[PDB]
Amino acid sequence: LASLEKTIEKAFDERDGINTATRGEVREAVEQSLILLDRGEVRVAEKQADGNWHVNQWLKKAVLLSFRLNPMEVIKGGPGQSSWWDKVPSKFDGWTANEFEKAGFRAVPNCIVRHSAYIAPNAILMPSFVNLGAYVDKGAMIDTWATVGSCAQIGKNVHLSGGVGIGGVLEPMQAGPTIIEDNCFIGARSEVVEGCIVREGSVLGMGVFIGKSTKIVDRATGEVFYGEVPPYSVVVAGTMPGKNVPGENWGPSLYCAVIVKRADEKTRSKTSINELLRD
Amino acid sequence: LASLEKTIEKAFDERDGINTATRGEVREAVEQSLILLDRGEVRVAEKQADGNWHVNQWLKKAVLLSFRLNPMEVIKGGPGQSSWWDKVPSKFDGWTANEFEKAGFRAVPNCIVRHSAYIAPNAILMPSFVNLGAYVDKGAMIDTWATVGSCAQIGKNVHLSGGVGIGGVLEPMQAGPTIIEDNCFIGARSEVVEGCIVREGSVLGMGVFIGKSTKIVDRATGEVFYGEVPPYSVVVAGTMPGKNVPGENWGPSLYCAVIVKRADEKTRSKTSINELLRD
Amino acid sequence: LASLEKTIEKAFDERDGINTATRGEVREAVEQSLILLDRGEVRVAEKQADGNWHVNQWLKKAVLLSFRLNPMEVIKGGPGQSSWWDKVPSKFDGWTANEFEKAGFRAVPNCIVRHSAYIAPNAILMPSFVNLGAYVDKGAMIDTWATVGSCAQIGKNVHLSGGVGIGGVLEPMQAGPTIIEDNCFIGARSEVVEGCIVREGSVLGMGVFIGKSTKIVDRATGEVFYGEVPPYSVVVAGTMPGKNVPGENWGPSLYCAVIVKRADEKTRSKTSINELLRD
Repeated sequence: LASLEKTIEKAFDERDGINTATRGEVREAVEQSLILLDRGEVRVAEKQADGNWHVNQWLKKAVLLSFRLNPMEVIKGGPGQSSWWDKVPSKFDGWTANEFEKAGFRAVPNCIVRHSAYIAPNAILMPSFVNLGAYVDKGAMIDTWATVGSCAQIGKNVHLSGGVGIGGVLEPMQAGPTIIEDNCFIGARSEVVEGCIVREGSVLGMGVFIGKSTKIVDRATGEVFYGEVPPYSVVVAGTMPGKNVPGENWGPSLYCAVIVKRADEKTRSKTSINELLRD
Repeated sequence: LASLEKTIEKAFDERDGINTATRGEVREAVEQSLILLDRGEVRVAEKQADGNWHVNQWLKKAVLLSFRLNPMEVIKGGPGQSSWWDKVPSKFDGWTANEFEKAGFRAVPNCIVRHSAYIAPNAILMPSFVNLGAYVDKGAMIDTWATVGSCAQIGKNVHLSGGVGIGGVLEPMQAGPTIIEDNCFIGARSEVVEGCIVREGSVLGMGVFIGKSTKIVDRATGEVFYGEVPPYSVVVAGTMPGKNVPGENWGPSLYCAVIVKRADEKTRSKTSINELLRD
Repeated sequence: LASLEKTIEKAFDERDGINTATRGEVREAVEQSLILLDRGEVRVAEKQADGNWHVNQWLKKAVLLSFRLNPMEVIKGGPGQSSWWDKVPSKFDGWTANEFEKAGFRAVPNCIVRHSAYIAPNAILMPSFVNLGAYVDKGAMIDTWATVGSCAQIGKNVHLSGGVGIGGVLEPMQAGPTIIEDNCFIGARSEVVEGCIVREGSVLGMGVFIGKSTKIVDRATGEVFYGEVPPYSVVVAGTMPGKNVPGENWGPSLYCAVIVKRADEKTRSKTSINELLRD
């Protein structure tokens, strides 16, 4: 909403005089904004026709203001009646059956979700962590000890396997968040970080580690590129040869991600994940 | 027990009329069955003389019925008196010192174990997750942020190192669970999934990722195979060369597991893990 | 303090008659010692001029005595009012705002820290695990599902990325703990274990797995070594070629860590992590 956006933009440029004691329109707009984020009714980044993802910067600014509005406090519920110390509440703070019923996702103990992360109906949260401003769309599977970092956009039917980490991107304002598009399968122990994008229907194997510094290599040609996995890619862990050692015909090889197949919606629908990864 | 098995088989074929309101013999048999699973008095898969693992399908059917019998509910105990939302209780629900004394394992906060997973005496659960129907045998070490997936069979004295994930296998009925046999050491960040089997006394290094699609390669010959690590194997992360790039003598290499040594009970008893992995 | 050290040394050699019922000077000295560890006023290992790390063995002995002094007990606070079963209390046991205020670190639910681990001001604990006797120095970032193992020494401004595990070293007495020196960046999914040392200002990429058995390889020469990353190293995941298969010119390659750059304080200050890892 246009009024909220206006209040947040002005407030953020005046943020040095926003603090735990602030009330009025600024506290209300920031509060409302994070509520809208929590319900997925607005999102940090959205895909345009043009097929690219655009940042809604005012939403990152709302999140940043909430740090100023909200105090560090003792947060009960640790082992032996002990406590934590932080300034971000659980998404599930005060939730009863009414709220869980309405949201329609599964939240397995002891998963952690911070307020302002949207979890869509039919998502399954195994013990895992979903950070501020994230958007986890319908039917997503967030497996054990996975992580959905700040502002991260996780598509419909995405499977984040055990120990998969999707890196957070809050600051800078302009910086696009990490994006896993609709219907990707991401194998166990993989990491995608730093505003990298995995396009729709891709299949990553285990131990695929993509950040802004990772060579993503075309199997056919050796073409090296960064930051983006094309649609319907099959990507596995591998290496590229390095310089040979003085006077010898061999050297160490270095990690890269390897695109082993550039497939198809049709093919993805006709071919199992394991078939894709095997032959 | 034979009566329980009979009640469960009939109930499972009639499962569409089993729900949270079901009581009588069906609720009792399912309940008893999961209790027997929780105590390790029965198990999802067992090793036969013949040396292979056989699925007790009725036990998978009991677990699947329990989803129908048990409601989604608000589960207290999250941060700031917040709650979770799921239909599987903690193994430790209502446990006092009597139950922990009898079971004889160590449960470090904030590990999570779902009811129907057997944890044997002298096991150590660091913060970790053990899923339904798992069987964790005597003296097993389940290190921090490890995962023991549904129905997984973990042998005596097995060491699952930090961040090691053992994949769950519930459906299909016939599908064998992931099996780590007696006295295996599994190095940090490794994953074994999808009904793959690591045979007795094997030593896996760090980042060894075995699923049904992973090439497990014999170091001596290049022989490629799938799904099973032989007894007393020493297995490390590696690669195999791919196709060379157009007109060149080189190409990218792809991840595989590499069997670097096919050893011995004697040798495993005489040789340290690090010695095995080093030379 | 010299008196404490004396009481602990004598007690440890008499440890077979120390138990949950022990009181007097032995209970008090062990208690005080772990309190000093918890506050970082003493540490398990310290860097000498001479530039090497020396073990304070009496502190490892205090920790080991505390196992004898402290009983297994039911520890409340699990899901659905369920409990854990262990003999080590949370660092945060009984902590109010006074204690968190004084310590000055951030403790995000649901991180776990055992009593006797020092967390310095301005550290940030995401959901993670810090074990006994660890020393986490000022401004350290402990990301989600990271692990700081027993006695581990983590330097000032160190960034342990998602899923990074730093291995614990309690016994043997003489064994030096795992050490990450000041200003290291450790990329996601990496593991450093077993008393290995990463020297000051080093940058490890994702999936760098260093233990006592891991070949750490010099990119320029192929020089293979173990246990120590030199200062201002840039280290990435890679491989070294193995024996070729019978009669062929090729074979499988095996995992190693690769030092790709031996840099500089100046260079580290002038060059971003991603620049260092990229070119």
